[PDB]
Amino acid sequence: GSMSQFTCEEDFYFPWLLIIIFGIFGLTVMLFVFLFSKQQRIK
Amino acid sequence: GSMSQFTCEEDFYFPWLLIIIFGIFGLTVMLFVFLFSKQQRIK
Repeated sequence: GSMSQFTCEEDFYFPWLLIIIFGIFGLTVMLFVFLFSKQQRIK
Repeated sequence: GSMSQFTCEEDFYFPWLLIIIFGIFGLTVMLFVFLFSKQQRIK
């Protein structure tokens, strides 16, 4: 019987999906807020 | 008659990834703007 196996070398770390979302959410928000701070001025 | 069907097994390109990011980016932005429209009323 043939069995499938993952690449240990890769050393996958889960949850992976949570990282993908958390990563984009952080950059998106951090960028949105930061970019907005520069867009807002007194003059 | 009939035509042969082929496909990429190795799947070099990373289209799935583009979907994950595009998906979050859309919801994040769409939500940010929408939420802002209701969070900020106009005179």
